[PDB]
Amino acid sequence: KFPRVKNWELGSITYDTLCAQSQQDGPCTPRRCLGSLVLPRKLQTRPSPGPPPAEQLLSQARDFINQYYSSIKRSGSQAHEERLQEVEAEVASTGTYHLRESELVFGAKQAWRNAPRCVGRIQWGKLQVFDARDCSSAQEMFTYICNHIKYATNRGNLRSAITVFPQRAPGRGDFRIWNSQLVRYAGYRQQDGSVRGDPANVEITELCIQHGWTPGNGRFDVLPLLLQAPDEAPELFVLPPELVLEVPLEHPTLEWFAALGLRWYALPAVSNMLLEIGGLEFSAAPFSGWYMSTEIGTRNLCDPHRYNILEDVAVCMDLDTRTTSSLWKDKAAVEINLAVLHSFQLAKVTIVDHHAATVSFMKHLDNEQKARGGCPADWAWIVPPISGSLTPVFHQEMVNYILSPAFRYQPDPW
Amino acid sequence: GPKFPRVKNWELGSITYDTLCAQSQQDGPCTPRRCLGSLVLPRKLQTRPSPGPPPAEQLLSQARDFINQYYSSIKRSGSQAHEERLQEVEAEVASTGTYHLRESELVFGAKQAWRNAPRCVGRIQWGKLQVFDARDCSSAQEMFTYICNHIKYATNRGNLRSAITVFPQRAPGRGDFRIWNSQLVRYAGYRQQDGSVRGDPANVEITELCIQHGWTPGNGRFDVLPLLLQAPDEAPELFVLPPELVLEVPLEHPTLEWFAALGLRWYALPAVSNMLLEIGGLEFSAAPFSGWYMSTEIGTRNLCDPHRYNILEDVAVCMDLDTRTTSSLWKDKAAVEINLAVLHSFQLAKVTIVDHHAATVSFMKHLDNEQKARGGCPADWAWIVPPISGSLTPVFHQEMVNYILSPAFRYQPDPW
Ligand code: HEM
Ligand code: HEM
Ligand SMILES: N=C(NCCC[C@H](N)C(=O)O)N[N+](=O)[O-]
Ligand SMILES: N=C(NCCC[C@H](N)C(=O)O)N[N+](=O)[O-]
Ligand SMILES: [Zn+2]
Repeated sequence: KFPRVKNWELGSITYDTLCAQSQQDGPCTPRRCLGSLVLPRKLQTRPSPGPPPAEQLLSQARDFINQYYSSIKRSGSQAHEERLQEVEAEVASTGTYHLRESELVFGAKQAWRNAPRCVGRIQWGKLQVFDARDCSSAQEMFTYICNHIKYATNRGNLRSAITVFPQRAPGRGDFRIWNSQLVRYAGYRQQDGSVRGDPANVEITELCIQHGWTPGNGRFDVLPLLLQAPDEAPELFVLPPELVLEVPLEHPTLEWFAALGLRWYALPAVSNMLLEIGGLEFSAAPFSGWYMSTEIGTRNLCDPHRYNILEDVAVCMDLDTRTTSSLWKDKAAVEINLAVLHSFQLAKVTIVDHHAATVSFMKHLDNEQKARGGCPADWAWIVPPISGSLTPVFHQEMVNYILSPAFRYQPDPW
Repeated sequence: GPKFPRVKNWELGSITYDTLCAQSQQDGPCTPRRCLGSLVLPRKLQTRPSPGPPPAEQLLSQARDFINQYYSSIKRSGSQAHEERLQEVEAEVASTGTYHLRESELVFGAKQAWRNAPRCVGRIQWGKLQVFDARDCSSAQEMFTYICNHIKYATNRGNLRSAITVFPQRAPGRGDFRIWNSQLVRYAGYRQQDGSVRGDPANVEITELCIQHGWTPGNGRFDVLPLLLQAPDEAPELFVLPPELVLEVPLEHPTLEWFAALGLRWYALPAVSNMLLEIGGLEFSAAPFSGWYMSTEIGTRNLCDPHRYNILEDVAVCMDLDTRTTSSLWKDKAAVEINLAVLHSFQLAKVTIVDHHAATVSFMKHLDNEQKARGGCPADWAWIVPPISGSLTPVFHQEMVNYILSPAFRYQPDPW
């Protein structure tokens, strides 16, 4: 029933009762655990050519509406009762319904709060929500996106934000941002399969070129955006350079580091995930906050399938790359992460290190235990890619489950 | 696609399907509603003491499954010998309520148990285990002799060899053979007046139990604990391991000359001794096993965990780092040097050890071998990925499926 949750560093115990509120199934079963899998095999967000089962939708809507009125301490009030009737009325006559801006703001904050893989949830209550449901063209999407970036960047003093475009509708195409993030570096396939730039963005870089983009030939060329309005081909838009803040990477004491010519953008803005609230689905809702240093210094720059700069830094450090036992990889990774933190701090751009971030998450777990009786969390994504057990979250048991409102993965539009 | 879990490796972009999980005969802690994969001790396998003899119907099915596994491994499934063995087991259980394994069945079962352990990253060595049969043991004193022989053979003066010693299985309404200590070699943990602990905080309870049973405690930070061995229906007996048999390694650093002055050290032989080995329904409550250490076990967990020796701050201070702010990455830097020291020192003393890079690379080979041999490999991601430099190793980028296969090693309640 209710799982016992233990923290092995402190010996403390809690019981997660919130998990009983989950209504959506994960990938695990008593026979085998699939918790380490990145994407679902079925829990996707299948096509929307037909109207979602009124019965199903209506139960999800009532539940969300109930959540909303409880949040404003007006449960069972007159407004609550009437809002429910409104929702009932709209679904029965049209097969769908619409949220009020206040409910949308509450829903977006709750989705972030419920995101099991996010370690920055202590900030969940501070989110600027831009209502972009009044959008009817790719060109208008571009304007909203540019305004999101300017606001979020704030000259280095990053502010969390999300822009919500029109919801999905039966039998009609979705509004979609093809890019995986608003700002990404190009990846050009060259010679013998090798790649100049970010290997993770090969497919999108090619699609952009296919749609008329004049490619560059550098390692850090910011990609243009491919925005798509319902049932229309995606359109190409180049982001004004002055809008895209970047940070030149240098090291506090290693004079030669800057000579590597490395850099990274200041704004992390996932733009290909789906936001679900009360049964309604928002296929284009880019969100952003600020980077945790390991995302850049460890994963983006050191992953074998990414920039893979470990060996270069090791050679410049004149380390012994002859054997694993010298821990040259470990030493290089630490300096690279140090350079990232040093550079962002020098450029006066917001960023948080993995120690500070995990400490804040533990506080978040405590806050949620008192407030809701639990907190859905995915251990493999919460524990940092380097120095895992050196952080507090490593020693904390976690229960993972799906709560709604939620952010979910969805098929690539092409 | 295939009606089995699809598993992806994000570094290579390759895919595999796990069909071996279909063989699982025991449920884990997860459900479609929520994942409990991160729990260290979810009340599942937990071999809680089940005194009164087990349901002849349950044991029989488990026994039949194991016998089928054994005959399959030697390619004689369905043979006359196979059907005769099945008859023998069913008859023995019918008259006595339990049954016994043949020598070769025990050897096969013990290796399979290791092969099946989801939390072990050193499984590429599973086929080379030395299995010591101690099922004739009849006293606590004899358990000590068997244990000392295990330590001598396994240690082999620095060139470690994997081994396991199996004592008598649990019997109908009779006391179990039990080793009270968590490992054959462990450092004492002494509770101080101010509330702190000198030594290893993880062993405070066992240390106090040893004292309660007549052990005269020391006062060091690295005192090797004595063994509390228990024979059927008897109070446990205390035995001190001869120092010459317990090989230890003083820690020093390759370039930081002052590290040696810290007086740190660790023992060479990791030997978990409180787990239960289950084979075909039969339960071996005392069956210690050992191989060799992966460097992060010592350098990262044992030495740097907050609830263990917790030496991070001391080393950072020696390196003159800024321990006042997280962004200086003082914890990360100290940890790296501590791990290098462990590797350097074991190499210097010629004691077998494997770094986390070499170990994870070998585990990837094991996964590839097992994909072909059994169609999958149960693995606990959180335990397989190392505690430092996680994504710098290949296993981090490999998805994994976790499930319970038998034979298996399971946790069991403390005897006290
Ligand atoms: C304020 C600073 C924030 C920090 C430091 C932060 C940090 C992180 C980290 C480290 C991850 C995992 C990244 C990876 O391994 O790819 C993550 C994932 C995630 N975060 Fe946060 N986050 C923040 C703000 C936000 C905001 C504003 C939202 C949404 C409104 C959000 C939603 C999520 C979601 C949905 C994921 C999972 C993405 C995926 O599945 O790939 N985060 N976050
Ligand atoms: C040959 C070298 C070996 C290496 C390098 C190795 C390494 C490891 C590591 C790193 C762990 C996790 C440690 C922890 O986080 O507490 C582990 C766990 C485990 N290993 Fe291996 N192992 C080896 C040999 C063995 C042998 C010989 C057996 C048994 C025949 C074995 C059975 C297990 C089991 C059952 C666990 C889980 C224990 C628990 O749940 O606490 N290992 N091993
Ligand atoms: N910090 C955030 N990260 C989302 C994923 C970014 C990705 N790891 C990368 O580009 O490295 N989100 N946020 O703050 O909104
Ligand atoms: N390597 C092994 N590890 C098992 C657990 C040992 C524990 N982490 C510690 O003492 O640090 N076993 N083995 O080799 O048999
Ligand atoms: Zn699970």
